[PDB]
Amino acid sequence: ITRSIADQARTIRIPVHMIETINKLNRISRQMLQEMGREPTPEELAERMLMPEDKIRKVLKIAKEPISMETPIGDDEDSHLGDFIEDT
DNA sequence: CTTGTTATCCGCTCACAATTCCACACTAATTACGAGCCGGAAGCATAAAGTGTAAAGCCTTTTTTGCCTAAAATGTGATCTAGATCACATTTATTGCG
Repeated sequence: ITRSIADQARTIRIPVHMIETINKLNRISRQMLQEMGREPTPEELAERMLMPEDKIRKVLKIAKEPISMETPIGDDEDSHLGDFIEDT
């Protein structure tokens, strides 16, 4: 059961380490918060990890749902999320 | 007395929101980690036949330039006849009328 939901979980394919890299930076964020009491700035963790600081920000942009289309916005009658995007 | 079909009743699954535009403002949580593995590509220089580009090297043709000068076009001004100019004063000939 940990093999099937290990890849084909979301509606779209998702890598393995891409979801294992999130909780990796989690069990350390509160680790420095329970001691010092301040938010771990992207400077001290840049020396303990293999990620610089710039490219690591674009990684979070990938980790999403992202979002459906047939979802009410304002009119809640005929207006849909995928009905406001112009065509090229 | 027992049996049937029929009528009334209930809860159930079922089908089923319709006055008409716009503006302003606002918004998201969660599956244990570490070591070892094969994967793609970082873009490396290579090298070749093949291709299409990019110097400017004398030829030929066009086009502006300066040229010469033979032949045709161009002022000199004082005198002199054939031309022109105005305004609005007065005189003239047109077709009819009576």
